[PDB]
Amino acid sequence: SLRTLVAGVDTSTQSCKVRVTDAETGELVRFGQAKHPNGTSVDPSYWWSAFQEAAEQAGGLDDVSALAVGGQQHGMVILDNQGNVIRDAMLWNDTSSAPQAAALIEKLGAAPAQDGEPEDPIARGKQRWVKAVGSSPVASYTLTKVAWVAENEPENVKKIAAICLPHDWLSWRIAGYGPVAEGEDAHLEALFTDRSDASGTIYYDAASNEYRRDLIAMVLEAAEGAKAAQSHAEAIVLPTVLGPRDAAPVKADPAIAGKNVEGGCLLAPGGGDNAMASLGLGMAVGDVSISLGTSGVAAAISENPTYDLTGAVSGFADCTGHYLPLACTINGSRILDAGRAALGVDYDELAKLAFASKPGANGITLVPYFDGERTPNRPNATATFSGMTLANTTRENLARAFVEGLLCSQRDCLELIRSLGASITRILLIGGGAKSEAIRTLAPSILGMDVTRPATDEYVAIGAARQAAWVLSGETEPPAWQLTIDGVETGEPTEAVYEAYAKARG
Ligand SMILES: [Mg+2]
Repeated sequence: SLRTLVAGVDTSTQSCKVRVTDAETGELVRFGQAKHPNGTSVDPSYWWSAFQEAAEQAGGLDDVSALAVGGQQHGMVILDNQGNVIRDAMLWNDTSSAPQAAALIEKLGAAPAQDGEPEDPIARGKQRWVKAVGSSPVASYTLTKVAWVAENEPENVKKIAAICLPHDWLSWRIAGYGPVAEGEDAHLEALFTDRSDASGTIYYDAASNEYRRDLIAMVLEAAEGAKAAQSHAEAIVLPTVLGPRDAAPVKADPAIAGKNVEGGCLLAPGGGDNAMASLGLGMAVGDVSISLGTSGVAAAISENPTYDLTGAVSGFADCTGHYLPLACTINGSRILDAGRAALGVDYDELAKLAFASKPGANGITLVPYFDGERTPNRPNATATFSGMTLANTTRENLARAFVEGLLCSQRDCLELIRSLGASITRILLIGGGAKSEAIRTLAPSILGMDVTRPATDEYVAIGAARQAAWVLSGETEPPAWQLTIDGVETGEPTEAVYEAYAKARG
C-alpha cells in the first residue's frame, strides 16, 4: 500500500476484465477475468456478477486508490424509480431496433429542405442527425433501443426513471448503489458518465455538452402522447457528463474498493471501449488506429468536432476532451475469407499468390462491399471486381486484388476522416488482421505511411487504468506510460493502387 495502485475495468460484451495496475508506470500488478452470457441482449445482473468474480480473481481492490470502467458502447440500461433494471439491456449488436433507426432518420428529415439542405428527405434526415449529435442513427445507438421499447413494450417505457450505459451502470454499482425498497431513495442522480460514452447515445451533443431531451421525447411519443412524452423526457435522470480528468462525486463503496488506502478509492469518469482503448494505446490528436478483425474499425483522434453529413463516420468524443471520428467497415478480414473460397486456397496460399503479382494487380480492382458497407454508407451495395482482361484474369492478380481491396477500403476510411477536417499523421494497426503477413506487408505501401504495430494487450483495461491514474494524479496531462511496440512496417507509397480503387468505387 506504500505503492499506489489503480484499477482499469473493461466490461465488454463477452467478459469483464480487472487490471490492477501501477499508477506511476502502468505496469500490470494483478489481473482477473470472468465471462458474460452470450446474446445481443442481457440482464445486467450478469455484468455485476462477472465484475465481482473478475475482481476476486484479481485479488480484490482493497489496496486500490482509483478505478475506471471502460464499457461496450451504446447498451441501453433502463432503471425504474427503485433502481431496478426494467428489462434486458439491448446491446450495440442487437438489430431489433433497426426499424427505429430508419424511422428516426425519416422523422428528422420530414420537415422541408432549408437553404442548402438536401431535397431527399432521407439524406436530409441523416444530415440533421449528424449536425444535431454527431452521428446518423443505426441500430447500435441507445436512442434507437429506447424507441424500440416505446414501440414494443409501452408498459416498460413508461416506468423509465433513468437511462444509462453499461460503464455508467457498473460504476454506479461499484459506488455501492442499486435497487431499493419502495419509498426509499434510489440515488439515481448519483449516476455519472463521460463524453465518450454519452456521445454514443444520439441524445447527447458533445460539442455543446447538452443532452437533447427533445429527441428522447420524440421516441416516447409513440407510447405516451406528445405532452406526456415531453414531461417524461424532462423527468428522466441522465448521467452527469464528467470532464476527462474529473473525479466522480462518489467514491467506490469501501466493501468493493479502497478500504485499505488513504481516502478510499475514487471513481474516474470511465468511458466507451473505442475511446478507452485509444487512451490505453497512448493515442493523441492526429493518431488513427485500424482495428482489423473480420470487420474493421478506423478511429482517429480529432482536435475539433467532426461531421460526416453522409452518416458513415460516427462523430463520437474521445477520452481526452477531444473527438473520435469512428469509421466502421463491414468488410475487413472477411474479404480474405472470400478470397480463400473464391480461389480454393488457404491463407498462406492466398498470400503467396498475391505477392507473385504486382502493385495494382495488373489492373484488377476489388471494391469489397460484400453484403454492403457501413463506410462509405452503402447498405444495399455488393462487391465488384473490375478492370479484368484475358491477360490479367489469373489467380495471382485476383489474389492480389483481394488484399489490395481490403487495404484500399481502410485507406478510403482514412481519406474520409481527413475530409472531415481531422489530420491523420500516424497509423496504428491492431486486431487479428495485424498478424497477417500480407496485410502487414502491403499496408505501408497502400495506406501511404509507416504502420505501427502495438504489441497485443488489454488496451481497454489499460486505458481505464490510465484514466484513473490521470484523475488520481491531478496533473494536466495523462500518465506518460511506456508503450510496447511489436514493430513498424515501412514501404514506398504506391498511390496508383488507391487511385484506381477510388475510381472503381465511385
Ligand atoms: Mg448525476
